[PDB]
Amino acid sequence: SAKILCVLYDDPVDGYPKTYARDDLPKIDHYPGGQTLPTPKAIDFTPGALLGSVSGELGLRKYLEANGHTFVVTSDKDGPDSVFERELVDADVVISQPFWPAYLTPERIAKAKNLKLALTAGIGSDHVDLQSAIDRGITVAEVTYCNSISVAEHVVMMILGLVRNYIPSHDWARKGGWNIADCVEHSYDLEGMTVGSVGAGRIGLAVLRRLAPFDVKLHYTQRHRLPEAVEKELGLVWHDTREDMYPHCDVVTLNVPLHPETEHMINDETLKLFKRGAYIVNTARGKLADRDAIVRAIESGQLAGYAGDVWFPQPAPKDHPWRTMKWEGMTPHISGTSLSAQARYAAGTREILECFFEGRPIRDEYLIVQGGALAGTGAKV
Amino acid sequence: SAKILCVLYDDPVDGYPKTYARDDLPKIDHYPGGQTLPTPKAIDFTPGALLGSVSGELGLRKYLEANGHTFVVTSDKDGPDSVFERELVDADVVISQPFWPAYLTPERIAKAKNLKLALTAGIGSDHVDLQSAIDRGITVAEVTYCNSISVAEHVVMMILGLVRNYIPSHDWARKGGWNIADCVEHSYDLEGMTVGSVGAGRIGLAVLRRLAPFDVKLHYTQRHRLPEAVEKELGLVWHDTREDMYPHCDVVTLNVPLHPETEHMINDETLKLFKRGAYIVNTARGKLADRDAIVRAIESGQLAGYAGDVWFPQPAPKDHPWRTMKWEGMTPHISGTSLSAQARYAAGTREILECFFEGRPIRDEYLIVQGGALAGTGAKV
Ligand SMILES: NC(=O)c1ccc[n+]([C@@H]2O[C@H](COP(=O)([O-])OP(=O)(O)OC[C@H]3O[C@@H](n4cnc5c(N)ncnc54)[C@H](OP(=O)(O)O)[C@@H]3O)[C@@H](O)[C@H]2O)c1
Ligand SMILES: NC(=O)c1ccc[n+]([C@@H]2O[C@H](COP(=O)([O-])OP(=O)(O)OC[C@H]3O[C@@H](n4cnc5c(N)ncnc54)[C@H](OP(=O)(O)O)[C@@H]3O)[C@@H](O)[C@H]2O)c1
Repeated sequence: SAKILCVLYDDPVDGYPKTYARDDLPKIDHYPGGQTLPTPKAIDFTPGALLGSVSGELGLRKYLEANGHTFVVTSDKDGPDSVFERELVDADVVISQPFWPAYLTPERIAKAKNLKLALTAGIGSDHVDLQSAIDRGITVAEVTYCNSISVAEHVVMMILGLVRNYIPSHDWARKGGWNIADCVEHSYDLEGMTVGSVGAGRIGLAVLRRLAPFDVKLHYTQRHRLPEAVEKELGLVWHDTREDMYPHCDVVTLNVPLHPETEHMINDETLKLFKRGAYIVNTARGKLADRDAIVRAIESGQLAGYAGDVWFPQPAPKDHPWRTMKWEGMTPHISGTSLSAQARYAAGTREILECFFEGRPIRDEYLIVQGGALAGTGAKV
Repeated sequence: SAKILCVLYDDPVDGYPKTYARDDLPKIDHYPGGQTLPTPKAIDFTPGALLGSVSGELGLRKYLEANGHTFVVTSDKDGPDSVFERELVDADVVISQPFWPAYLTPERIAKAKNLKLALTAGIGSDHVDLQSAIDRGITVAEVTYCNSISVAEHVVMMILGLVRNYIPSHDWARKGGWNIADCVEHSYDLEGMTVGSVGAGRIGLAVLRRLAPFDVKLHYTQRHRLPEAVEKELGLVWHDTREDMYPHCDVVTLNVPLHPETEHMINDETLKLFKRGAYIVNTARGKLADRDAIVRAIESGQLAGYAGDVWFPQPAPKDHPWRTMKWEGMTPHISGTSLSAQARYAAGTREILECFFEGRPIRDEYLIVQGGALAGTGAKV
């Protein structure tokens, strides 16, 4: 009946794990600010398992097949001949994660005659073309706050890694060297620097709370300013615009969604506004930053470092210039798919599927598109 | 007259820097808790310069030769035929940095007929044999607090780096891969975990303040408990002994000096007390952890990661097992010699020399051994 097409990334090359490094995941009561953790009616997995790969199946097979649904799992997602595009024509639901995203391009949504729900197992639905989903009445949902703390932790890690020159230094240790001067001729403390966040949402504000005790000057921007109390707790400095903020910052971190208003906000023009030796960490989306502008700004010294886990095209080509540029601290798109995060957004995925199929309302936090218009968290993009 | 022997690390392999990545270091007013930054009569360098390598000379040659002292700088420090051992015979002062340490072994202190001051440009004087210094009336001093905050940043960066599996993931990025499942089959959030510090000194407490907003549970141990007032601010949980603390901790960080009571405090015996999949970050000294005990603990799964910048011997042999073990996030000893940190301990170095040669007292907080007994900070070992 209702076909669920599920696009997950490949198992590890040495095989799906028969052992994890630890015996249980920490208990998270609620998210900061009070949003409750996902509330499926049950879960068919043990928290800490690898839920996000083809063998993990997000703990959904037994649930869906119990309610008579077809459940198709694949990692083959790129191309017109891919298993995704072939099973897409009559799928009722599509689930994919931003880390290995099933791109729902305009022509693919055109092919998906039966599609009623496009479900982002994670946060951020920029791989689903909103224009078509709004036009065609498809519902688009995501698991709000599932990995925001995971990404916030990754962000602070990469800031410190860039300022202190971690990645090149570790190369010297693994390669048999010592080379103190080679490591530290590009190594600074973060202490006292000015850090600016584009976006003080769930990730952005979590980053700012975590940076406060490093004795840094915290600046931020977005469309709607935060309440003074919050600004004063952390000592935040507000800016109407991004461009007003960049010249102040030793470090800039990006923490906004990807839609047209924010695409290529970091480019050859805006990059001129940064101090010399500025650092950028982008854990939001790759297309927020003009790819080759970052490279050129690295090669010229405008930037002393770039780091992130987000790229475009998500499965970044082996030749992607960010992989080999100087002063890079990049990782694949992994921040939001830590084993701790997977436990939450796999339950959230199930909560949404239960709500969708039982005729119960999908959390307003979760909603991006519903009933042919933006809805819930999507209306606030 | 009066010879000052100074051991510094080599210049970068591609040459001493002419163009630095940034234009200026942030201005730090005082250290946390109120200790004033170093107070020399002048500095003959620009903060942000590379003062710790042989060409930097810690900004000391012009000062020293102005007052008639001989000034000898070398990086050749290990071996009986080394320039350091052949110049130590009649040196009145010896300066070396922990990151490239001139080991003042008992046999070398015996040959040092004119030695009166052993100045640690940094923190931790374990490269100088304490017993011989006490027996011989030599003064031993270090620039307390000069890079305690720098190390606190390195620790939190390496905790996150280990828990989240940063280094192996970056290898997947630089090598042309994607391999999400390979990265995250060993990646967790830090949120909610329990972190324990051995030592809540200048580094330890700075680490604990920085970990608070990560929503981790914070434990600590040392010989003397901290004021509950402070304990209640960070929500610290106190433990009488280390062995009492280890079973609770998902992460343990070592932040104590190297003495007999702390040497090899992590060994095949105590490691049995750790949770499976525990993380250790050691930015204190290499000999706090039995080298092969760590390796064995990694291979068995007792530890899910080991990271630090401190090893033994330093310089670490190319075959050091910590450089190639699984789940390692090592860097050479660089935390305390970031360009920001060098500016401070090069000034402190000059302050102490001025105090020493002018007959003015060295600050109590700088003193380790003086006049045949432990002194100042060294009295608190
Ligand atoms: N694993 C990963 O790498 C990963 C994981 C999760 C999310 N992400 C990315 O991070 C983004 C943010 O996540 P989050 O949980 O922090 O989201 P959120 O709670 O929706 O916060 C988004 C923030 O963007 C700000 N913003 C500033 N300019 C904006 C603009 N022009 N359009 C829209 N928003 C703008 C918003 O403030 P105002 O709109 O009020 O100005 C808001 O503070 C996601 O949408 C996704 O793209 C990445
Ligand atoms: N990697 C680097 O670049 C770098 C840089 C600076 C320092 N370090 C290392 O880090 C060490 C600590 O630095 P710091 O600035 O935090 O020093 P500190 O201010 O002297 O603090 C040392 C701490 O160790 C605690 N401690 C616990 N057990 C101890 C024992 N058995 N004996 C002595 N002290 C004990 C002390 O508290 P109690 O007295 O109550 O026990 C104290 O809080 C240095 O000595 C050095 O070895 C490394």
